[PDB]
Amino acid sequence: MGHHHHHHSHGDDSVHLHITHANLKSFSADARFSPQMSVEAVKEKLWKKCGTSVNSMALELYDDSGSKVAVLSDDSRPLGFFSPFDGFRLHIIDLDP
Repeated sequence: MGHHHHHHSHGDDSVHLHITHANLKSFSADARFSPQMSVEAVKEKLWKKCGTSVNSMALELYDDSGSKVAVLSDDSRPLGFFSPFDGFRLHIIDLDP
């Protein structure tokens, strides 16, 4: 077999959020998300879909230093307008097993 390498030039605006599920040791899922998405939006999006309380699932948003940069004021602020980072550390504290 060979290897497919297709480069289609598009300077799209999306950050590489490293979503790590605490149930796993290393869950390498850096999904491209448009940084115009608010925390408010993603909550109700799953809320209306599943119909459940996402209270037992906390979002420990860490930086490169090792502190939680989630101040909850970011709930309504464009991530890509607040802090210049290629990808933030999303360690999901999923306490609902």
